[PDB]
Amino acid sequence: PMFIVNTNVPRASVPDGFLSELTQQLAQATGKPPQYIAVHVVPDQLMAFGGSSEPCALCSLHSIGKIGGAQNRSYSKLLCGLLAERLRISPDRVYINYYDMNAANVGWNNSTFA
Amino acid sequence: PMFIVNTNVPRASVPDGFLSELTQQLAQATGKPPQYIAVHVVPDQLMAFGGSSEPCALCSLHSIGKIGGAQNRSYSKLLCGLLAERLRISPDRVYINYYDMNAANVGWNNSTFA
Amino acid sequence: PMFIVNTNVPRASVPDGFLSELTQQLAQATGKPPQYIAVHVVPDQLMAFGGSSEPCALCSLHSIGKIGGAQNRSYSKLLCGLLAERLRISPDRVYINYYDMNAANVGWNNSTFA
Ligand SMILES: Oc1ccc(-c2cn3ccccc3n2)cc1O
Repeated sequence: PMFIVNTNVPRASVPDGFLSELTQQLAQATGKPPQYIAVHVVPDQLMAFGGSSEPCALCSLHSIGKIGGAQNRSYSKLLCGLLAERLRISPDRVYINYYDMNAANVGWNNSTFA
Repeated sequence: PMFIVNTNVPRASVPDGFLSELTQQLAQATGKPPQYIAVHVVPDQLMAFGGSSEPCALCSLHSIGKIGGAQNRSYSKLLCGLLAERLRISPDRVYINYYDMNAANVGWNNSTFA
Repeated sequence: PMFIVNTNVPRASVPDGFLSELTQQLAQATGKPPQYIAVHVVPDQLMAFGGSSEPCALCSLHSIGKIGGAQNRSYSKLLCGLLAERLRISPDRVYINYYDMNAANVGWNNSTFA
């Protein structure tokens, strides 16, 4: 799986250990090994959410399966929880787009997962 | 809805007021309240279009519904118009990818929009 | 087509001509004219792959058609080869998400391709 956070929070506000925490918790949440989890955090962005520029996050989570109604609500509770606790971003200023990828449309190691 | 613009245009060429203007213009174009509109602008990017490093933009619009043939032609006119006028980007050097998101696959405030 | 690479490799290790090589190679691989091909490289990112911060890349390729099982395998071989060769990223630390876009959902030059 792959998780990306884009935020206007400054780099210095991203605490040490954040990428590893995301890796571990997404491994636990998706049931997939931490070796297959990729994470990417992009601070200092020029962004607005609802017309204002208080801390906000625009995120995506791509996974081959493990995407669905109940699971996505659980992921959202998890990820908003981490973004509030670690980056001080209110959960109501976070969007997370979820993508159920087909294995044939994910490239890795010179091939795909098909 | 969520609008993201990635561009090689420099940061100082992004007019003050651009995020607010995109917000308001999108709220009106999509029929959704400005409070649900998120906008993100990423200047100074290493990018090319058609092999050329002349000014260009790669963008995305995600919305839960309000995405389709007619609407997307109208959004494309609106957004290219804005990019030409405010960032001096020629419409023919702009890609905008539209995504009609299912509400179950958009996380917000510890849950999803489902 | 549109190809984006996000990577933790520094700006300096991206070699001159990289964007142009990506454009020409994608022209051929996709059988699409190079004048329509957009490429974007984002270095110096804060990312991890399998919990490790060794060189990695998260990428996407979008296209109206020409996306499928065998084609995506051949794109991944090509693209992973380029990232290994030019940025010294191990193919097994690369993900490439492929998106087959509907012509109605791609905006260009004040309209769409529907
Ligand atoms: O004949 C074609 C010409 C251009 C694209 C194409 C589709 N795209 C979708 C997003 C970004 C770039 C992009 N290029 C697809 C085609 O089949």
